[PDB]
Parts: sequence; C-alpha cells; structure tokens
Amino acid sequence: YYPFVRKALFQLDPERAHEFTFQQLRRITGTPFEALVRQKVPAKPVNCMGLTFKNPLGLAAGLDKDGECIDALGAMGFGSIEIGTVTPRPQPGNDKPRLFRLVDAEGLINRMGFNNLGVDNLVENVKKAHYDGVLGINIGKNKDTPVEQGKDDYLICMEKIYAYAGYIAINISSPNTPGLRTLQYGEALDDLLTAIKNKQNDLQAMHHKYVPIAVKIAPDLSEEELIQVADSLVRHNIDGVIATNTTLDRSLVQGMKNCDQTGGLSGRPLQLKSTEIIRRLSLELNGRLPIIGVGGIDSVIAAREKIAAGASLVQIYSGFIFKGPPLIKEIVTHI
Amino acid sequence: MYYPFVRKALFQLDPERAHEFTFQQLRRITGTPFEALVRQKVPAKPVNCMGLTFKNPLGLAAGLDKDGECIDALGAMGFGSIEIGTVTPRPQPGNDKPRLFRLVDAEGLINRMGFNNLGVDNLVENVKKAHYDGVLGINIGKNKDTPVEQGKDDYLICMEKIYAYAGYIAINISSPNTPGLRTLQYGEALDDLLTAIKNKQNDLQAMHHKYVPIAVKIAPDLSEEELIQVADSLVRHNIDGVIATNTTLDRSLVQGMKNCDQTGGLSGRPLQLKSTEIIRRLSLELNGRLPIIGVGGIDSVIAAREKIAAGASLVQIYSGFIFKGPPLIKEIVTHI
Ligand SMILES: Cc1cc2nc3c(=O)[nH]c(=O)nc-3n(C[C@H](O)[C@H](O)[C@H](O)COP(=O)(O)O)c2cc1C
Ligand SMILES: CCCCCC/C=C/Cc1[nH]c2ccccc2c(=O)c1C
Ligand SMILES: CCCCCC/C=C/Cc1[nH]c2ccccc2c(=O)c1C
Ligand SMILES: O=C(O)c1cc(=O)[nH]c(=O)[nH]1
Ligand SMILES: O=C(O)c1cc(=O)[nH]c(=O)[nH]1
Repeated sequence: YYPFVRKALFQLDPERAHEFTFQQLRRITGTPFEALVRQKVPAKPVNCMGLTFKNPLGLAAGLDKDGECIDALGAMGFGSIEIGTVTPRPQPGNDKPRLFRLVDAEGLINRMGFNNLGVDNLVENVKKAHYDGVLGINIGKNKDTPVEQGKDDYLICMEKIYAYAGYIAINISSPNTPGLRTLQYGEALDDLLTAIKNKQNDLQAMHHKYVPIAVKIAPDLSEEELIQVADSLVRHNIDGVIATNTTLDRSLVQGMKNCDQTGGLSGRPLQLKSTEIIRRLSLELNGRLPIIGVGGIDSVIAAREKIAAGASLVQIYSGFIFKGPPLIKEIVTHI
Repeated sequence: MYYPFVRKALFQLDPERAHEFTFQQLRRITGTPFEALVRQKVPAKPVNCMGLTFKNPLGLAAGLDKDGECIDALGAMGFGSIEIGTVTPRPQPGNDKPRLFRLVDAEGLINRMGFNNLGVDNLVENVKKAHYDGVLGINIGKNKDTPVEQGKDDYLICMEKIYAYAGYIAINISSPNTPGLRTLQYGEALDDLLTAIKNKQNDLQAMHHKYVPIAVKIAPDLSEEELIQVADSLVRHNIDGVIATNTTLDRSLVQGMKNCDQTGGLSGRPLQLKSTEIIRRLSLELNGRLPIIGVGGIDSVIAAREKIAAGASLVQIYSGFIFKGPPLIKEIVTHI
C-alpha cells in the first residue's frame, strides 16, 4: 500500500524526500534487487513517431534528471522513460527552497532551474542502462547562455546523446529559466527548429540511426500562440510534441499553502488546462504529427481524457508522487 | 472507520444490496449514540444560493436517498444540503434488476433505476420526522405510465404535497431511464412545463406564505443549440436555479471495461469532464442571471473547484461519495 509510504515520505521535505528515494533506487537499479520495485504490467504496444512504445505510459521528464535509475524505474512498468532535463554544462539551478507540495490539491510547485549534472554525465549513466522501453532524453538551455544563442546549447546536446537516445525532447517550456519560453514564439522558434531539424539529418547520416525529435510546450500559450506553434512544428517536420509543462496559473489553488510560491504548478490543478491545450493542439495539428500528453494525469480516466483530446501517449510525474507505482499499473492495464 | 476497507467489504455485495445494507445500518443508528460513528465535524462555509443559506457548498445529489429515509444520518456526515428523491406521485418499482453497475477502475457507475421509489406521500412522512439543520432539496419526476405530454401534472401534484416541507424543489427532466422524459427539456414542452411549474409556485406561495425556489435538473447530453434553448427558457420563466448535470449516455471513456455496454446513465469520474464543459457553456449563456448547482464526477477538492470556476455556486456528489466516502465531504467542504 502506497498511502502508508507516502505519509512517511511526506514527513520529509519535497526535495529531501526525492534525494532519499533516489539514493535508494540508485543502490538497486540494474541489479536483481530491483525485485523490490518490480511491477508486472500487460504489453500494450503503440506505434508513435516511428518507434514502438512498449506501452502508452511514460515517466515525464524531471524525476530522473541525470538518468541514474532508468532500469529501476522501468522495472515499475513504464513503457517509456524521459530522463533530463540536461544541459551541456552542469549547473545547480535556482536557490533552495525550490520545491513545494500542495497536498490537498495533489499538486506540486517547482522552480528547480534545470538542476542537472550535465550531458556528459548523463550519457555515461545511459551507457549502463538495459531498459527495453523507449528512452527519451530531454535537453535544455544552460542558464547563463543567452537565449539568442540557445540553439547552440540544444545542438551540442544532440550530438552527444543522438547515439544513445530513443527520442529527444526539446524543452522550451520551463518557466524557471529566464526568457526560455520566448523560444516558443515567432522567429526565435522558427530559427531553433531549423537548427535542430538540420542537425537531426546530419546526425542520422553520421550514426545510421533514426531518432525522432519532440518539442515540449508550456500550457500558458494563448490561442494565437498555440496556432503559431502548431504551424511551426508541422512546417519544420518535427516528429512530435509534448504537451504540456507546468503552469504559472494559480486559479484553482488560492487559499492553499504554498499557493503564492513562484514557479510551475503541476498535478491535479493542471489537469484540465493541460487537456484543453492538447484538444486545441490536436484540432490544429489535425493528425499531421503525434502528441505526448502530460499534465495532471492521475487515474485511468484522466489518461483516457488526454487520449480522447488527441494524444497518442501520456506521461506522469505529479500523479506518480501522489499515487505511487500502482498508478503505473492501473493506467497501462486499463488505458 | 477507515473507508477503503469499508469500501472493499461493501463491494463484495452487488451495488443495490450494498446500498440497502448500508442504509439499513444508517436507519438503525439514527437516534442512538452510535450516530457518532458517522458524524463528522466540518468547517462552516455558509453560502447564499437561490435565496437560501447553505451550511457549506457541498450537497448530496439526488438518487442516494430516494425516499428520504436517512436524512438525519446523511446530514451528520457534513453535507451542507441533502437532495432526496427522485420521487413520483404514485409509488412505482423502477426497471428490472440488474439495473446498477460499478465500473471500479473508472470509479464510475451506470444505472437504469427508473425512479424506484415509494411515492411522494411516503417521503413527506419521512421528511416530517427529520432533524436536519441543512438545506433539504426534494427531487420530483414523472410516473412511468404518465404520458410525456401530461408529465407536468405529475410534477405539479408533487409540488402541492412537498411545498410545505421542501427547502428547494428539484425538477428531474434528465433521467435517461424513463422513456421520453428527456424530451421535456426541449422547445414548447420545456416552455409549457416551466409555465405550469412557475404558476404552481405562485399559487403555492400565496397559499403557504413563503417562496420555495425551484431548480431544474438537466442532462449532460444536450448539444450547444439545445443548451442555449434550455438557458433561455429557464431565464424567461424565472426559474430559481439549474442543477447540471445528470447521468450521460456517453461511453467513450469506458470502452473496453466490464459493464460499459450496460444500458443507462454513466456517472462518476467518466462524467466529470463533460459535466464541467456543460456547466461552463450554461454559465456563459445564463450570465449570472440564475445560479447553477454543479454535479458530475466531482471526486476531489480540485474537481470541485473546477466546477465553481466553470460557474457553479454549489456542488453535489454521488458517485464520488460511494468511491471515496465521507473523507471527501470533509476534504471538499474544508478546502473548497
Ligand atoms: C444509482 C443512481 C441513482 C440516481 N438517482 C437519481 C435520481 O433519482 N434523481 C436525480 O436527479 N439524479 C439521480 N442520479 C444522478 C445523481 O444525482 C448525479 O447527478 C449523477 O450521478 C452525477 O453525479 P456524480 O458523478 O457525482 O454521480 C442517480 C445516480 C445514480 C448513480
Ligand atoms: C516507492 C517507490 C518510489 C517511487 C517514487 C515516488 C516517490 C518519490 C519521492 C518523492 N519525490 C518527489 C519528486 C519531486 C517532487 C516531490 C516529490 C515528493 O514529494 C516525494 C515524496
Ligand atoms: C461511511 C458510511 C456510509 C458511506 C456511504 C457510501 C456507501 C454507500 C453504499 C453504496 N451505495 C451505492 C449506491 C449506488 C451504487 C453503488 C453503491 C455501492 O457500491 C455502495 C457500497
Ligand atoms: O526545472 C525547472 O524549473 C523546469 C523545467 C521544465 O522544462 N519545466 C518545469 O515545470 N520546470
Ligand atoms: O432513478 C432513476 O432511474 C434516475 C432518475 C433520474 O432523475 N436520473 C437518473 O440518472 N436516474
């Protein structure tokens, strides 16, 4: 029963509880000791972006920033695991405390700031993994890098991970990297997607391997902004879109502790917004490219809601914290 | 006391029997020191709606206590309002068993009860014995054999017998389980029914010297045009509120799941999203002119807040109560 584990883990600070949880998972990942966390789940393959996904449920990015527990996490059922976000150089991200739990809303607020050990380190961890699901590597801009030259940060990363990644996630949706979201808009975006799509072709010829590229978008786009983003992805033949990241919105959590904290809200208070975004995106993309729906998913029905709204795959993070491994099994089994 | 264990035990019984067994025990501990086995202390959150003052914004939706047999016990659990019914003028047995089905992985239900109830006179006798300090809703409908074009008579008969005792009156024209009933939601039929109902209200107010507000409970399967029509009629006829929404014929979210093809109304989590869309569109068309009670897949604080954001002034639960227990009454009332 996870509810008893969660009471205990919740007595610890959000980030401290994470550090502790992963300390443990790191001592067992890729060893027979992952029997402690293994959960059998039905096969439920899905073709998406030219890959076969073991099953439609994925671990959204942010949990295993550095790719330390891929094997252990896969043992829990995930048909895909998105590691990252990594950056070319390591950085510690924003200042603690930067992670807060809205328990009664089953949501999380975070201004982490791309806290990662960098891309070289991630690649070394990924070489130790033996995960038969699809591995996505999420990549981002270094804080100090000027947003005008952010492409350089993304292309460096692509070169080092291309040979080890199932799919690559372009993160331009973090509200905790100053100015980063602007990379979703206008000519900035068009500029970046051309860099990326060019490197991809290069790297395909270099490595003789086909790797899809997916852009992760924020949920706080306007209707016009979303129309422009959808048009852009289609025009640059981006293989997929991850919708969505965390939100600056707070309309559903007023009067709750840590409501006023700065950062991105996730979990149940993002569920509806995230579904709306996907539905409008689906209507715009009209089947021209797949959507990976993440945002507030915390039950079979909610997962299926994102499927009905247009998504070909779903990803979980906050609901994984609040409902634990059992959610993995519910969803894969019944989606 | 811990609900998930209570739930596991009760789910060993078929849904109708689980309910009957539960209600038998509630009835048995009403008026005893074992009434505290269920009493819950919840924060007061007073809201004015339809000219009444609700303890809190959370009501028990109609269907759980069809005959008003457990008002006191259900009230002890913390509901701000209790909607009993649906009742019909004459008693009637409803549709044939099996008629009620759990979708446990969906945290949903399907039902085709067909207004199984002892009749409006039996209920007023129960209501007289009740001691509930919250707002008492009373939900009325058409007897099966009564013709659809004459259905209003059955509603009016009921209003006459319940006016003295109702806190508000709910008009059920949204059951998918009584043939043709949902057609009273359309055109000249809605218009005619609302006229007769509002004129009865006027005669009854004059005869009892008090105004009992009337809310119409609509279905979630209306289209956009039908919903605008429903809004417009409710306003022009000065109906005091709308309760949105009842069960849905939709099954798109429960495909591939045991019982998903059983005929009837789907409720619980697979209805939350649609019930919210309805409320939002209804709210735009009503533009604050009359209040909306929000029922439909509410199973958590955020789900409740989502309905409020969509335009509802109050909310009700049924399925979520079954699946999550009184902890949900407390959670919502506390953080809504
Ligand atoms: C078994 C059952 C019986 C119901 N009976 C009635 C009823 O008699 N009158 C009514 O207006 N609604 C009735 N309903 C609808 C509920 O009041 C409620 O509107 C609906 O289930 C949606 O809310 P929910 O998702 O919380 O269950 C019934 C629902 C169920 C599941
Ligand atoms: C029992 C198997 C462990 C599965 C991992 C789920 C729990 C992780 C610990 C954890 N991480 C977090 C990560 C990010 C934000 C909040 C938390 C948080 O509040 C807790 C308690
Ligand atoms: C905590 C004490 C009372 C709690 C009330 C919640 C349970 C009510 C009994 C009940 N009704 C139902 C009504 C309709 C459909 C299914 C059920 C069902 O499966 C169960 C178990
Ligand atoms: O670490 C972060 O602030 C962050 C990154 C990202 O892509 N999304 C998010 O909600 N937070
Ligand atoms: O008891 C019933 O069949 C019934 C009545 C009603 O008004 N709504 C519903 O979904 N069922």
